[PDB]
Amino acid sequence: ISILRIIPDWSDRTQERGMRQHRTLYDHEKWMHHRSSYRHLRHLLSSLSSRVILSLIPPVIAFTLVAVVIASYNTAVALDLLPGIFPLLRSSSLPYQLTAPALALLLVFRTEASYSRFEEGRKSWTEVIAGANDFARQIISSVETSGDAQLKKALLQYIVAFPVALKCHVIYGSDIARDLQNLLEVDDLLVVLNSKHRPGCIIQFISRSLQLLKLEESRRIMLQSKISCFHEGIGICEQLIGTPIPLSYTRLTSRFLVLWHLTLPIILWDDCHWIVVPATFISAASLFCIEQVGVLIEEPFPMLALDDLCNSVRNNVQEALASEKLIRARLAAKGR
Amino acid sequence: ISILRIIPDWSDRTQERGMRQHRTLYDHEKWMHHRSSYRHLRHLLSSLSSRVILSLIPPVIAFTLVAVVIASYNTAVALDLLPGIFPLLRSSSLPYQLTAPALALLLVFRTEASYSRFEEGRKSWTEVIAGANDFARQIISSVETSGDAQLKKALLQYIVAFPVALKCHVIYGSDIARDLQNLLEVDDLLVVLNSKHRPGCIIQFISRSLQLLKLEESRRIMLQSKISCFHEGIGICEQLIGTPIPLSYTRLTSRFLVLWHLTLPIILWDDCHWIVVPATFISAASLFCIEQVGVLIEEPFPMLALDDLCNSVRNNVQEALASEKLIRARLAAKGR
Amino acid sequence: ISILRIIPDWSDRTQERGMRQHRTLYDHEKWMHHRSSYRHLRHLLSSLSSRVILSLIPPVIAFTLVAVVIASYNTAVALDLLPGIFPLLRSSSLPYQLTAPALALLLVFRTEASYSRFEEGRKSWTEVIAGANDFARQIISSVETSGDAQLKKALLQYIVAFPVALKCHVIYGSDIARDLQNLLEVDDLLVVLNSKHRPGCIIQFISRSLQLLKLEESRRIMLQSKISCFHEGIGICEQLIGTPIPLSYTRLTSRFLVLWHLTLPIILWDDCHWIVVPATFISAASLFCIEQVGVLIEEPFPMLALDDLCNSVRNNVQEALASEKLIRARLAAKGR
Amino acid sequence: ISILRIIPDWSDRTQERGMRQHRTLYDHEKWMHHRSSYRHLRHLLSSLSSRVILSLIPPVIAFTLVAVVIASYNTAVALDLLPGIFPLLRSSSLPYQLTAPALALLLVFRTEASYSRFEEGRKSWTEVIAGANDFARQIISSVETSGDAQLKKALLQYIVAFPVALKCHVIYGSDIARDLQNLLEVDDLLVVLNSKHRPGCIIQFISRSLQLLKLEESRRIMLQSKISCFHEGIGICEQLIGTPIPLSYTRLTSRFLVLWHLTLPIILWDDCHWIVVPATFISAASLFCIEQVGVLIEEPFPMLALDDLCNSVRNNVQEALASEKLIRARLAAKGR
Amino acid sequence: ISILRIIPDWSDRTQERGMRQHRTLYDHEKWMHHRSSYRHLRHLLSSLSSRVILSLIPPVIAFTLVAVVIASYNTAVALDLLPGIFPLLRSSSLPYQLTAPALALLLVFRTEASYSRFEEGRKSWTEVIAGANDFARQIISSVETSGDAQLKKALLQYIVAFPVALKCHVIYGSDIARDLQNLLEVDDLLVVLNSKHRPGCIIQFISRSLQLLKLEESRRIMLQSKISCFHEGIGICEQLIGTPIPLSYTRLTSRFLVLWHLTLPIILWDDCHWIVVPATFISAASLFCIEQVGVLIEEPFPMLALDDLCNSVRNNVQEALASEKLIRARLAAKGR
Repeated sequence: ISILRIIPDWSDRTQERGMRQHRTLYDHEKWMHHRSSYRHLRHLLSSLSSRVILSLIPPVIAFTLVAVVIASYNTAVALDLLPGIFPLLRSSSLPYQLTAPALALLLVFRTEASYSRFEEGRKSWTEVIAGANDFARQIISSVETSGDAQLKKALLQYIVAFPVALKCHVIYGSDIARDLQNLLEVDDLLVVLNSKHRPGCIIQFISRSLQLLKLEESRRIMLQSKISCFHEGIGICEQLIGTPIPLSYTRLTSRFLVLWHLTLPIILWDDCHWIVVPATFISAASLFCIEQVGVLIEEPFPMLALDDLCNSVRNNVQEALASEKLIRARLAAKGR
Repeated sequence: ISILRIIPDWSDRTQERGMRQHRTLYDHEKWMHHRSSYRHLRHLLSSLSSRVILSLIPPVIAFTLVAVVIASYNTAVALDLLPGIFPLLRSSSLPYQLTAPALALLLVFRTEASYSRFEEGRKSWTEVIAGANDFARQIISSVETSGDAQLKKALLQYIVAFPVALKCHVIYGSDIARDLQNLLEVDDLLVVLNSKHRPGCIIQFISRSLQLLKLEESRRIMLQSKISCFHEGIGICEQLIGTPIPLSYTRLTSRFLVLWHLTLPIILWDDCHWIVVPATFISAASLFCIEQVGVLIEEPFPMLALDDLCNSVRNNVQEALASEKLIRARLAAKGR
Repeated sequence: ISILRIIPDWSDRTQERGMRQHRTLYDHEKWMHHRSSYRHLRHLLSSLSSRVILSLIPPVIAFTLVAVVIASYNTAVALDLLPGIFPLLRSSSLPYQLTAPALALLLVFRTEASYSRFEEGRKSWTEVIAGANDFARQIISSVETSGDAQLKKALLQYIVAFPVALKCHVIYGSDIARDLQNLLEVDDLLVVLNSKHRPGCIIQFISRSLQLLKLEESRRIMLQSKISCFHEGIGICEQLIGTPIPLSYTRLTSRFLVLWHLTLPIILWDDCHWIVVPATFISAASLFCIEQVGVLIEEPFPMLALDDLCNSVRNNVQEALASEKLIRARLAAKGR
Repeated sequence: ISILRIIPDWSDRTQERGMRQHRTLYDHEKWMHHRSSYRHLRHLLSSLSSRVILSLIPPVIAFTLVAVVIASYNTAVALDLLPGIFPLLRSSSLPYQLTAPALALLLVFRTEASYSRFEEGRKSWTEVIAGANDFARQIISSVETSGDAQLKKALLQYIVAFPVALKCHVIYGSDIARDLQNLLEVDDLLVVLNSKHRPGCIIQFISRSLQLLKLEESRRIMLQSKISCFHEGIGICEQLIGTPIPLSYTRLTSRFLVLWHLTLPIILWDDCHWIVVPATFISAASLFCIEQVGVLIEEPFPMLALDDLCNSVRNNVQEALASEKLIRARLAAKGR
Repeated sequence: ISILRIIPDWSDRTQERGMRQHRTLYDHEKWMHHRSSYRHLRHLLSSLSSRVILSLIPPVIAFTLVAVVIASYNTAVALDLLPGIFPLLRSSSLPYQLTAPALALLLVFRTEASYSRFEEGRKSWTEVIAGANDFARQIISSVETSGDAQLKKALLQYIVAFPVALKCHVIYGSDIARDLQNLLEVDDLLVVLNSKHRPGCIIQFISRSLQLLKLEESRRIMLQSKISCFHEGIGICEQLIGTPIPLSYTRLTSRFLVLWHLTLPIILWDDCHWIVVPATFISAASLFCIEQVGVLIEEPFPMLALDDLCNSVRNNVQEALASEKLIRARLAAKGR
């Protein structure tokens, strides 16, 4: 049997297969294609290849089968085939015209709640990447002692490694031992691997490196006040992945949807007979789609493009280390 | 009599029994189950085991009984059994089709107001746990004097004890003497027990420990500027548990709901006769459910999973104290 | 005449009498009663004792009298009593079915605007009370010189007096000379009384006390950076009480309501005859109630429970001063 | 001709005449009058004296004339006066019953967008006035040297002058040479007058005054960190007056309104004949009014009462300078 | 063929041609014209010259052609021209009257999501320009050594160059080598040109200039704490241009729109015959317009007027450098 727990398992397999897809940062050409006139034709032709439509098949099939049974029973009562003790399963649409606004508002507000979490995650990552950039810039400008060349090089290696370590902590199946192969030294990477909380371990490396630096006390206090950003980022990411939206607030939306779609063929039979099947199909493909988008967007980190966000910090620190000698030579030639 | 103050007392007993339920942080597998295709069937089969549906029985029963009396009186006036001086209790639906949007918007906005408080509580806890982590990291990195080993150990014990003490202050029936058994020393725990404001007492311990530390004045000022986070967290939690949403804003929603559900059988009699009973049942189970979710989510701390949030800080400080010697040995071998 | 400026004056007298009502912080038992099943019956039986319903009588009576005149004129044109030159005052409901959403959205958005101001006031007070707590804690921990015992005692007296002084500034009829009797000394209270801006005067006392303290310059700069919170709190409270929501944004809502309720009997006459009186009554009691809640919640400080918020700071500083000797004795016994 | 560019010019003249109206801060009595029962009668009787209703005449007259032409043509086709080749200009209301929600939501959301800008401006001013108060308080408490009496007096004169200078920069026709007559000295005011950016010039005065003050370096750094508030305030005000809401987002609302009101008589003719004129009148007076309120509130500074906000800072600094000797004498008598 | 990929390519060419349009800051006269009575006539006459209407032709033409085919087939089935096996393609409007609210809310919420990004971009730029102003003011006031005249002049040149460099990074086709011709020296501009991340390079110049300045350590730490604003601004701009709104959240809106507009002639045929063509035209020109505005506003930087925002900082630093001697001479004459 196709409906006997086969469609829902295939839907889940495909949905989890689509979660681990490579994302890239938008540049200007992608934005041109996004704003283009062909966008509507594109989105149409891209369905049956998207997570949201492929994960929507079970509900829509279930609610179309119910409408076919309602229709085939009301059609059996008329032009009667069965004993006259069975009534027509029909009703008035007036009760559901006074409640449609409530269901519409509840679905749209739940989707907005989910988008809020998406935005929170994006901002948290924005502040982490900005802070890693600013800390690395300050370390390059501040650390000047010839005797602390070795520790500075290590100190800039642990900053670039922090966004990667945090990205491996919030993404289900990633290998931190492969992403940090070329960043950390062989002996420092084993200390990170033995730790249960890898980003916490890299923070401890950075904090201990800043103590052994022969800086003035004022400058050391200034430098070590930038670590608080990494703590805040770790916190926000852990809470966004640990603490979902209220389950009451979500089961409400689910229960209301199922009840509305079960009795919708009964209120619509009186005016459109046998047209309730496509009406139920369209209602189930629209209202359930709105809920599904919100469910997918809610743990936000699988759809954020963190690899290019980490690569940006890596590239920026490499560029800043390469451009040091030219800038120092240009600023040395001021009045001489 | 089942309706004579029996259902509302059983509903309250069950509702308060469900408030004190153990919550856990979501990991990745829980998120897989949450996003799955079987979610709708699950939420259906989980009803009659949830707070929101079990606390919804009194209103829905009350408003279905009213509809049965309206119906059984209108049915008595037709095919008359009674003197002809009694009129039919019927009306037009047109007045309620111009006001449905207002009730829908008012209910959904009240629920969003409640979710705002839920989010405020979650963020407050996020900042408290992040700050406890950051303070503990800085104390481990900064305190280096051999003569202050004893006070440092105590200083890290009062940081881990702060989130627990704050969690026992915002949760109705918890024993702080059992949660802090293995964290604080026997003599320091009695000073916390005799205090009316336990988190305030632990803050006073931390502040006094930071004065007796033989630190430089700049470093002491840097360290003691991290205590402000704990004050802010205490404040926000106390205000969220002390100051609810305006009672005007809540009694409005309640009064409007009761009035709409009392007269709903009268406006719906003219088109659906005797179908007003199930219509009233569905309207009362949907509109009252939306309000109930909002009432439950509004004091937010019973549904936040604070035990795993405190355990995280405990584990992190233990891991950081265990990994100190390896990190110091690795950073010592830079140029030697 | 009852309607000749008698009902509106009694309504105003009662409304202003209900503004000055004692509020208490919610504890856990109050929250139990709030979430209970009996809440709906309670809110019903509590009407005719609430500000919002007693201040709603004039509009609802005015709009019910209009409907009675419309009805008694349409009933006079039919079964004619009058010359045939007078037409029936009836219309179509179709124009008002395309505009109902706009009025619903405008009323609900105005109420949300008002709740935003309520939340702003609550947060402002949260930050003021948290800052007073944190400043007092730091003064207790930092000030250690035996020669500055007298000034420290005064310095902690002006912190506790600040929330009270600010509460008397934002509450219409309060006596600051009675609330500060037991807090300030007899000579310092006369300097506060002669000032036009009392919270500003207490801030000047705190700032001058921090200069005469024989502290190190770093520690004095740290201590006097906490006064900025009190300035910010004063600012926000003054702006919330001085600058209301745009009068355009409010007169719009009022004008739209009055116009909709004047012509509502004319559009509803064609389907429900003489049932327009109760329909007008219900519409005026619902739509006007939504607006009234928003008007009451808008200057937010009369409904915030500031006395218990100030008493909290008083109690906390007393408890911290009493627990000093035990904490110092416990921390002295670390390695000796 | 009254309609030939006469009504729109008179409307603009009156609208710009009403922009430059004196505003005062609300005290408690004004709040009593605002919350009163007579408010609805007041707002009614105040129309034909308000900006929003007087600037609404052109659109409402234009759309009522269109409805009169539609009606007088449909009435000419019936009881025919003209050749039978002209059809009746009638339609079905069903298309506009599925789109009314969209127009309602778009208008209300645009008005909320405008109120957001109003709130941004109010908060920006709140932070500027609070910061000017806090800077002035700190300068009074900190500057103690007898040799810097002359510069301190000037330093407090430039703080009070800053809110006035910023208010003259964001208000169209104000004279800064008259508002600063009694605040600045005759020679310092000419340097401000010759500058293109007056608030920027006063900031440069304050910054240069803080360098010539014989303060300790820590205290000078603390004092000059308060200037950043004035920069932030200048920025926010300039951006709010320079960068309006997207013109796409505004022309959409305008175009949709004009199209809906042009064809509204055609869809409403089929049920109400000749009643489309008042229906069009009411729709144009309600929907256009909602848009107009939003247009007026959008550059927010003409309706904020900045003169009383500046006068507050002036009064507070005068009061603090007058109360210095009493506070110093009271604090001197602590143990002596 | 006009419809064979000709209209969509011309629409895209025109749309991208309109993206690169010069924007200016609003002054007071522009605000007068914006609030004027003639605004509605203006917006009407300005269509067929706007991006949003010219990019709306393909969808509206496509959905009007569908309605013409539906109409010309239903008209062929009636007054039959074809074999009687073909049914009438008609339906009931009742299913779409219960779903209209959902589509309205989804479109308006997506447009609000886009406006949120517009506001984020505006605020980010506000903070960058304010910070550049404040840093430049502090450098002018602080740097006093005669031997560091040459480096100060350069230091003020790199601050003014930062907003320009950031503007060339977020705007598709701009020449940074032409915008910085008169700002930077010939040798310093080549170091900026060779860099992949130009704003990052200018930040490295500023940081290295602040190290070679013979300042006190406290003052150097104060000055170099202002660079963090430029990092935060770079971050926010890069994330706003790299990370768009969820594609699920956007393809949902597109798919729902296309499905609603394809079947709209079928539900509207039963009451308005052949009037479905203009109804489809109006629905497609309104609902698609709302979506298009949101798509255009979403990457926010092409419609922000950044050239006048950079020119403001340039002018302000020139004015502050010119007014230094007058202010110093005025403040020198205090007691002498």
